[PDB]
Amino acid sequence: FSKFVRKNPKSDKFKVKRFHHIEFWCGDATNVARRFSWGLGMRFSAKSDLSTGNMVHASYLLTSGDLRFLFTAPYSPSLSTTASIPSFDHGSCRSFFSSHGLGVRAVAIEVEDAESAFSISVANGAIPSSPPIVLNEAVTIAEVKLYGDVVLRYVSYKAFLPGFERVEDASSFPLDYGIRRLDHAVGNVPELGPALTYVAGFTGFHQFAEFSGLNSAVLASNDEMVLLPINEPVHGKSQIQTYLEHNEGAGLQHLALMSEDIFRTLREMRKRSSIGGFDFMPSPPPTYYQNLKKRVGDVLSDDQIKECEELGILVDRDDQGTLLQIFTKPLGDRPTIFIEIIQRVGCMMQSGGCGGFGKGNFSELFKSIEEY
Amino acid sequence: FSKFVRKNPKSDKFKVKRFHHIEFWCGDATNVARRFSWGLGMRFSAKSDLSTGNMVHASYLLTSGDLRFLFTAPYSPSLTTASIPSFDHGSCRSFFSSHGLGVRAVAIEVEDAESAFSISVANGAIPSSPPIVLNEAVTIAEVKLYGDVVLRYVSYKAFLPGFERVEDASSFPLDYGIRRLDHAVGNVPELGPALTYVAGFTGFHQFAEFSGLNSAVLASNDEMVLLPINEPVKSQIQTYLEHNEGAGLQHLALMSEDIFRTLREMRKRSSIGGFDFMPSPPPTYYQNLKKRVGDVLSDDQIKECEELGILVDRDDQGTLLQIFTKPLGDRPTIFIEIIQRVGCMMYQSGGCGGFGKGNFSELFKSIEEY
Ligand SMILES: CCN1c2ccc(C(=O)c3cnn(C)c3O)cc2N(CC)S1(=O)=O
Ligand SMILES: CCN1c2ccc(C(=O)c3cnn(C)c3O)cc2N(CC)S1(=O)=O
Ligand SMILES: [Fe+3]
Ligand SMILES: [Fe+3]
Repeated sequence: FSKFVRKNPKSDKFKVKRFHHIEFWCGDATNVARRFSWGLGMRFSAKSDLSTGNMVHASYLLTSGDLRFLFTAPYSPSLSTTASIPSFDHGSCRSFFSSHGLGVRAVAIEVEDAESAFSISVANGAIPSSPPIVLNEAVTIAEVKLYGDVVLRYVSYKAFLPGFERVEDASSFPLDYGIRRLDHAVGNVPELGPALTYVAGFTGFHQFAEFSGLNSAVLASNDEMVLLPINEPVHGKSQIQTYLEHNEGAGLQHLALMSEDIFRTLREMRKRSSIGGFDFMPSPPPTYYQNLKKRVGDVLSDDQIKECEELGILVDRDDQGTLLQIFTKPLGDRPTIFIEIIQRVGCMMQSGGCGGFGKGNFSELFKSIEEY
Repeated sequence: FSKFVRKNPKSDKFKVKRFHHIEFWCGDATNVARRFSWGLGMRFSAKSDLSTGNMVHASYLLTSGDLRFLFTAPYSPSLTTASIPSFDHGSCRSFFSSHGLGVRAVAIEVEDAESAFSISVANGAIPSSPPIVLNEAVTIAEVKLYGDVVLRYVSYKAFLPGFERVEDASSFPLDYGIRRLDHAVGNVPELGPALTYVAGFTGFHQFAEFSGLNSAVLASNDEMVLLPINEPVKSQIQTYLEHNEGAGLQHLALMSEDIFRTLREMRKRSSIGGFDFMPSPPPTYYQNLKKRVGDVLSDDQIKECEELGILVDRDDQGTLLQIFTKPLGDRPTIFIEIIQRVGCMMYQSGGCGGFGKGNFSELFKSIEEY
């Protein structure tokens, strides 16, 4: 008697595969990469610093399944090229970090051909940031402006990056809390309209249909595995407006990290919150989890709803699947970028965006807190 | 029969008590403090950020015993409410862009910071921040030490105003045995003008000395505040100056009540967010220990040094156990020394056992064989 109809034109102007990596720009990459590695359970797998010959910048790669986190900091220009990332600029990293703080600089996706994806993007309105550059006849990398100071990096292959030496573990069994891949990367913009027209104008990404102080929209690729949601603030206190003021303009709001077992990951992450890891936002009242069995009782057992209450995980669902989700506190000094830990249940063939993004938890949390 | 004669003029131009804190300037203080907290075992105990009203800078205080590490990072100027009145946005950005993560202030406890500041400037010291009384309770002033590092004078009348305490709220709060700062060392291009300048406005006397650098130690009257300086003679000091872009603090020696407990805990966390250590001496170094420190350390404590890579040195009066970490940040500049002094129990004489100058030959000797 109820039905939600999804439509997918599959209008991608170029062939995109998966998310490749996320590049944070830092002031000191070593302390941030080691903070994230311990708090998130990501292995130190590659690097491109002075120990490898790179006298321009220091970059460290953390991996966990298919998720790649790159942490890049600039060296002093008096060390002069030996840079392994050709898009890197000292005056651009300093300006980015001095104005936005710790945050995401590049959102990298894998494509069939970064050189073609760059020409089609620029030809369809995108502002170019870094032209296509072929590294060692193996990898091609191009960058276009996404929003604010974030660039959409195109990555393509011929068969991590050239100039990176792989880092091998000294621990008996390396770090791993269950995070396997990036699900979606969300940015905040002043006006949602021009952002959607711009991004979808050069990517061909269609809008993913949805089942507080913001207006949200999700741009998705043909297979809906690369998800780029965007939020604008609703005025008349909004976190999006608080984001833009402390970030000095638009920027990436949060990254959702998919876990093969969100209880395993939250058990590890919450263990380390006060000993170097990441803190989490306040948990819903106990009335929230008592209301779970009546709306997700056919998906989660009685012992699994108990497990969400102990860890602070929110549950949401739509017409196709179910979503387990929780949010960390801001990763750095500024109340800007944070991290979401999710696990999607259902839509097995696993469809992209299964269970939605948790928009129903706005009222579900508001309704549950109203038991006071 | 040998004897080492030490002289102490006690020429302090003002009353100096003890080391108060060390302040790191960062780009993101949150990730630097949390990384140091896990690898060193220091407790998050105070803060001054926007959650407390400070819209100028974010400052976090890690403590372990009497050791105080402050981590400060600047906010966006588009946001005074600053708790550190000497803080400057245009100075912190320039500092971190030229030296990277490093020590900005070496703070010492004094009887009167305003008197210590006036006597310093009148004796050649370059002023950095004038005496400023905070909430009619604390006075802080800053003079140039070397490079962009400043010597900070702190005095009381009975951490700092504007700082709210944060309760650990853990059953095993972080503690690896570190208790206080022993000494803080800086590298300079020319040691001569540095000693003349620093000792010229402090009255600190040279601490008598029982590879690639020339060093001297400036100590206070009680020799509990030790400020050594290094110049280059291939030299790590020269490589430091190139990457640090001038003079600056080289390392901080953290005094531990049990260096074995601390080294276990720190080596446990090297690959999971903590700190890495410099290569350990060959096994011939530790086979030669019993004929060097056999009357101080037991055989099983020498075993404990070999398992942890700890270096042991000795002088006329005391014995010193020490070890060194790798650089704390991107640049091969500032590192950390972990020490434990044995002997000179009087309630312990500062600089007991020296600073490990004898380990340069002892380490080179141990590599000769094997
Ligand atoms: C429970 C209420 N909250 C909620 C719900 C969903 C999403 C979300 O992930 C989302 C919403 N739209 N799109 C596209 C998305 O990815 C974020 C957040 N919060 C912010 C941390 S929250 O805790 O306030
Ligand atoms: C080869 C033994 N090494 C050693 C010995 C003593 C000190 C030291 O703490 C010291 C010496 N003089 N002053 C004033 C200090 O504070 C540092 C270091 N190394 C660190 C690069 S080391 O491994 O080369
Ligand atoms: Fe999300
Ligand atoms: Fe030392």
